[PDB]
Amino acid sequence: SVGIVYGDQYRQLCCSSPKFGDRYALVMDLINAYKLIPELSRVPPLQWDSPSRMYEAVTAFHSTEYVDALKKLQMLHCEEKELTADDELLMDSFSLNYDCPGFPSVFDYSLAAVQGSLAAASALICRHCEVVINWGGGWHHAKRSEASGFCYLNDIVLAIHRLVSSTQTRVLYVDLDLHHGDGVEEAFWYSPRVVTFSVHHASPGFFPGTGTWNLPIFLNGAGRGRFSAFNLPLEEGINDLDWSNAIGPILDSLNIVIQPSYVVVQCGADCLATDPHRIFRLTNFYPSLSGYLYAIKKILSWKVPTLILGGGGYNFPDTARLWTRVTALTIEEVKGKKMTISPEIPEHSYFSRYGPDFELDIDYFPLDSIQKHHRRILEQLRNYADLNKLIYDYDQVYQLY
Ligand SMILES: COc1ccc(C(=O)NO)cc1NC(=O)Cc1ccccc1
Ligand SMILES: [K+]
Ligand SMILES: [K+]
Ligand SMILES: [Zn+2]
Repeated sequence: SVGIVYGDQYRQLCCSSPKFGDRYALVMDLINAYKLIPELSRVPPLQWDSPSRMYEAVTAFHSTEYVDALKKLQMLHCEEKELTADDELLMDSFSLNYDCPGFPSVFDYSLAAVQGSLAAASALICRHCEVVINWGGGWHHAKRSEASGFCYLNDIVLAIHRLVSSTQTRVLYVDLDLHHGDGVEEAFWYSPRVVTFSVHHASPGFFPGTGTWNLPIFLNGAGRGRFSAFNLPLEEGINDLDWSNAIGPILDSLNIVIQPSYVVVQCGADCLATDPHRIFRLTNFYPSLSGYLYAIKKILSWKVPTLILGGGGYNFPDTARLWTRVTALTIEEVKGKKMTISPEIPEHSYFSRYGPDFELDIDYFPLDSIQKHHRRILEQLRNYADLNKLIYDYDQVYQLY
């Protein structure tokens, strides 16, 4: 089946942060309004037998002292008085500040995404589902002992760790967010079994700053993980077609060479033309074909067990519009059953948020650099396969580009 993570408590926690507000409710309620929920298997978030088991899972990646600090931050924000100077210094030491502030539910909110994405990986491993979706997950910036970019716990890293250890097992991670997937890339920098690939904007001063030239050179992993971290940085303004042609051949070549056992996809919606970032010009159109739907369709055509996660996306109704179409397309590709979605938003709880026109399309009217990157990336893929003693014909792959 196609699985999707939701639940009453899960919904409440995912809607409890100051930055993402009620976005998750819009997404799941638009999916429901389009009558997709009967087609999907509900995957319940993971819960644990004890505090010690919870810590054992989360500290598979994060440090005990960082988890302690994040939980203390929640407790301090549930009291009336301000932080002490010593507690401020403590939170500063883990970057629990500025763009990663405290709020009354910060630990439960962050933990919930881990619970959902771990539960999703388990549903793939036991073969209950062929694909699982978690629109509450996808927080790719968090590090072992550091919050970053409103990411406090890295649910992606923990989900991937569960997949690679279920065994040889290899995972391909594809990061479609506007931003570089630095936290996931870093966690697996020395690991050849998890190949990471992020496409993103990069430019001087733009967050988080990595995933680009370091004549400077491209770092790409280390140790036995050399050549296992891939990046495609793109200039602002790119449309659906140029973005699709940029990543399409890379995706096909990665699958041919790596032969992954699982694929994990981060589908942050901040590349939409209507995102307040206003950097890329992608759409959710489905006849121009949305770069997002082009990529998901290609990935799903591989017939490899796949985890689809959320991420960025700061125009909440347009993020719901996109993720509803990704959800419908996943059902259609996996089940071979046609999903017909009306071009008009159906009546439901949040109908008023899709004014003034109430349509499913977003409200938008629409290379020598990329050829150079393709040559660079093809040579890196060759070096990866040589180092890891992997089989493949340079011809079938070269001709993809
Ligand atoms: C440090 O800033 C960020 C770090 C990570 C991400 C992200 O999406 N990562 O994948 C995004 C931002 N930036 C913003 O949220 C900017 C913004 C957008 C809408 C309304 C107000 C401000
Ligand atoms: K990305
Ligand atoms: K790696
Ligand atoms: Zn982002």
